[PDB]
Amino acid sequence: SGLYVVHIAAEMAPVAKVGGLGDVVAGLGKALQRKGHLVEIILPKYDCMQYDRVRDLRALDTVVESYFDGKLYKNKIWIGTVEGLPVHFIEPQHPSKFFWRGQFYGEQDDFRRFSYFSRAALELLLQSGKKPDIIHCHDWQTAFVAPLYWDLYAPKGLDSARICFTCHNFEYQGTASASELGSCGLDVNQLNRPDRMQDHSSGDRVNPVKGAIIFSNIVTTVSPTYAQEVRTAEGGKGLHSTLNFHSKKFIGILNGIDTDSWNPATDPFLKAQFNAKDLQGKEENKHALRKQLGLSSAESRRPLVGCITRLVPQKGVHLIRHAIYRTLELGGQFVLLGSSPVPHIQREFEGIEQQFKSHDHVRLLLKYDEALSHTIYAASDLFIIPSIFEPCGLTQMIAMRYGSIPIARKTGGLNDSVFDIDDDTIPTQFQNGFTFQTADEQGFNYALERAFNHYKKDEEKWMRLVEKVMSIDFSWGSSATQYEELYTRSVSR
Ligand SMILES: C[C@H]1O[C@H](O[C@H]2[C@H](O)[C@@H](O)[C@@H](O[C@H]3[C@H](O)[C@@H](O)[C@@H](O)O[C@@H]3CO)O[C@@H]2CO)[C@H](O)[C@@H](O)[C@@H]1N[C@H]1C=C(CO)[C@@H](O)[C@H](O)[C@H]1O
Ligand SMILES: Nc1ncnc2c1ncn2[C@@H]1O[C@H](COP(=O)(O)OP(=O)(O)O)[C@@H](O)[C@H]1O
Ligand SMILES: OC[C@H]1O[C@H](O[C@H]2[C@H](O)[C@@H](O)[C@@H](O)O[C@@H]2CO)[C@H](O)[C@@H](O)[C@@H]1O
Repeated sequence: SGLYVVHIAAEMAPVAKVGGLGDVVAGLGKALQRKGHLVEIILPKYDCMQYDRVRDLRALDTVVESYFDGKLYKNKIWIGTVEGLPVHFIEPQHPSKFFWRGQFYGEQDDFRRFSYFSRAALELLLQSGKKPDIIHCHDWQTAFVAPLYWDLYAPKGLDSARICFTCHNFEYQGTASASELGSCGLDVNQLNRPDRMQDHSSGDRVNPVKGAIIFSNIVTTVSPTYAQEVRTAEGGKGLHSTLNFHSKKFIGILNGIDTDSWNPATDPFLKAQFNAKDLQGKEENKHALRKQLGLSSAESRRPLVGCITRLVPQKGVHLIRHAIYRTLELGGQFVLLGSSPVPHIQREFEGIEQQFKSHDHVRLLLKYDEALSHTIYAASDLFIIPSIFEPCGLTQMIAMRYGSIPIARKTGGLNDSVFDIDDDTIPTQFQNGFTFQTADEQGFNYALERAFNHYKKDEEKWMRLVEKVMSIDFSWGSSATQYEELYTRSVSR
């Protein structure tokens, strides 16, 4: 009655996490495991992995030889249990030291790093005689699995599985010169054709995500609205034509969040616990965070605006910058937790931070910090996501789970999860926050103004909004069932 489902990905929360992809792999993984499926995950063994939620971590005695550049290479296989999921971590013994770089992403040879991993992952499956019903791969890094499976593993004895591919951001396609596709074992001449993996915008380049759209039996992305956006020329980023052709098997499914990990009632990272029925502990976290950061608590009813994000153009960094000053102008406080891989963006925020070193109302925390994010979601009254585009976004869901009311731009997943309380056309049950259309200060200001007005003018009306938003189901229940139905329908076919 239950499927055997393997997920191959570059991330899994909390052990190897950069953003939402890692969150999703774990969250969907666990939801599927509750539904009775044998779920297993295959990751790289990064040197920079987070050890502390890994149980029973051990190196197996079986070495697994894997192909790359015409030679076979040794891989140490590790197993462990990460939040009840079985995980296989691949440690390559290739002289280039692919997962020994101090970093998850951003090396000059990422293409080689993750195409190797993709090959070795399938090799691990073959060599253990595993016969999965579903192999689910994620983003460009493991897009290589789809053509690899069909070209080299279905005709070697591994022909049990259907392939599912999720793209969590179609911006990242993994494009490179065609020469580089041959490293993992794929036939360049066969696959560098317009009906296969040749890029949309060049002749001697290949496109991993395009290959995964073509070769997979199921293709998803992470919200219904984003799925529509990427079918248009302007949002598709070259791939719109391919997605329109293969539309029958392409569907957008709104991510959930892991509501066991993200739960104010049992969150171990918090000072005080709380829930929809008792917000006592929310005010206590607001006070604790102020005290930890050196923000003023002299006034009651000063709204704390939080923002937790990677600082990259996608997230509307000019609007985030503006929001700091506007929040302050409007008589609120602001806490930013974020860092940028882009130095000019890091430098711009570093300047703002110094400006507010020990200010009573503004603190900027320019770093990745898990513990702190928990207390920021808990403490904050308002949470901003003014994204230029957003495939899904999880932070707005986590914020609402912790009672913080979102202010979001109407785009991609935010359009499917955030609904303005002042728009009459929206049914009352969905209304949970504040939105704006245009990506400029004027648009953002009107949403922020209304949110500050609502917070200040009627405390008990506001408290109902918090209660209501905290009672919304953000779990994977609903969306895990949609993935399950795609899996079963493909297996039967
Ligand atoms: C958070 C984000 O993580 C992943 O994105 C990473 C890329 O996959 C990496 O390759 C790397 O991007 C570099 C490019 O490859 C390189 O060519 C150059 O353009 O520089 C880039 C930046 O160094 O780094 C990216 C992260 O910085 C993942 O693929 C992406 O999907 C993730 N974000 C989405 C995930 C979810 C979860 O479903 C959605 O909710 C969010 O809306 C997405 O934003
Ligand atoms: N600076 C940071 N410190 C701690 N957690 C962060 C930071 N930036 C982002 N996160 C976390 O990463 C995840 C972001 O996922 P998502 O909203 O899908 O955006 P993206 O995938 O583009 O980063 C959330 O769990 C969020 O709390
Ligand atoms: O090999 C070329 C071919 O690969 C994929 O074909 C799969 C197909 O998707 C599965 O349903 C099943 O029939 O196995 C096939 C492997 O040969 C792509 O789907 C197809 O478009 C591509 O050209």
